[PDB]
Amino acid sequence: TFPTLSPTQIIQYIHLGSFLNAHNVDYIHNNNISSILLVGKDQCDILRLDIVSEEGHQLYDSIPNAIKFIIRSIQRKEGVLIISGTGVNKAPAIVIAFLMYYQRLSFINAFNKVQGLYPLIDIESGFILQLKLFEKKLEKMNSE
Repeated sequence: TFPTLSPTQIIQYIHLGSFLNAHNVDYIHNNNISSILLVGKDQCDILRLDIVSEEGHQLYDSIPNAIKFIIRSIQRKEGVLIISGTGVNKAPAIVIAFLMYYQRLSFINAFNKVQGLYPLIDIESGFILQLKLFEKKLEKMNSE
């Protein structure tokens, strides 16, 4: 029951959390987090992604804006905290998309890496499907 009160560090500068543990202000302070990515307090850098359902392509469409806000934070050498309401579905899908790009992982390998750091992962299948669409998009953009 205590783990729910803290975000999880995924790789350096990248933290995965919920509306709940976003309130862990000391965690934020001690990990130098200055950005928050809301998937779904006016003292931080904030970006909201407007994802309201698992159908269609709202998650896919929001991928390049998310990666950008995230890399902007890595560039400052500061933490970004990525959160959805329960922290279990939408926020982890975004973190997966990011690592696919940033560490050239396939969908499944980026999934497994996050899963092994964050056992509560439970992403709706429409989101998994959109992540696979992103996988294909990256393949084409990245061909010799």
